[PDB]
Amino acid sequence: AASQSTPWGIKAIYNNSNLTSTSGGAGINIAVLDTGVNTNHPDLSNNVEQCKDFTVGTNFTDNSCTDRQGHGTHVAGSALANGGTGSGVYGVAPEADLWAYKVLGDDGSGYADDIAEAIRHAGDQATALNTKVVINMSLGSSGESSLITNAVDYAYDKGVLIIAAAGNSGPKPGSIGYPGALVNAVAVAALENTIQNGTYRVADFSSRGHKRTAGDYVIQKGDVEISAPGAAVYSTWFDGGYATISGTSMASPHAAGLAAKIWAQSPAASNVDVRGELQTRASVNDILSGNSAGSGDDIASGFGFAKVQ
Ligand SMILES: [Ca+2]
Ligand SMILES: [Ca+2]
Ligand SMILES: [Ca+2]
Ligand SMILES: [Ca+2]
Ligand code: NA
Repeated sequence: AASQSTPWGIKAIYNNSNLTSTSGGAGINIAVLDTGVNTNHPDLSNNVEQCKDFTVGTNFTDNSCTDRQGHGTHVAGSALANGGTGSGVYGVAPEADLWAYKVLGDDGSGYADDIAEAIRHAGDQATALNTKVVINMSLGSSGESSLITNAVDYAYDKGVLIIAAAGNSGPKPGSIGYPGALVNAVAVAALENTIQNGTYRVADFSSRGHKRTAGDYVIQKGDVEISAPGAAVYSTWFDGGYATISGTSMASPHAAGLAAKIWAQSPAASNVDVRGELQTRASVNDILSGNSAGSGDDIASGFGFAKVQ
């Protein structure tokens, strides 16, 4: 079984120190584009809906999404782990549907064309099934791939909400990477379990946005958008057990899970509506600590820390 039911970041985003379980996300699909997912993990299996591998062949191999690294399983767990039979770990939106899309191939990892194909496929599925999709991309690079960018824009136009890691190249200004830095991706900064200046603190490793476009509460290319728990995050692992790691990769699925929880309560809302709700929620929880964090919209934390309550 798990040694934690509700990890610190789950409790933090739920804003409840004694939380024993989570809820919500019904009907919303979280597409975790990553190293795959262990679809037999007891705390994930019941939420598995799609399992597709974009690293073998084109376009993809169906009914296949094996994680041999752990990242994708970890990320999926933060987003939507369901506690198993009651003794396992819980993620933010335990009633969401998991679409495990393997885009980081064994081993080493990820070609831009595989990632782009998966982003487009998620958009095509949103359209074909008339269903709501939140993409999570817990991945990043300093360089902008036009294949990935164009795929993001394509999916966003089709109504898909795209959440991504800000990157782990902080704390210096302008360290945000891609796809996080795209105007149609929600870049998520990583918080650590430290309260400073009254708020959770942005981790030093978390990539910062650019000074010239910050402070306006309007997202341009290069802006960090919201913050979520990303340091020392316990979650599911590819072996059917658990692991504790740190990264903006860990923050992203907290936000993707929250987005799904929000969306499930307004299922006819657009991606733009749900994104706006995340922005609003973040803005009332202004993050005030971490390098370059301060009052208002800043390059460390964007608008703030969107929560359940
Ligand atoms: Ca579904
Ligand atoms: Ca390929
Ligand atoms: Ca801005
Ligand atoms: Ca702030
Ligand atoms: Na962005």
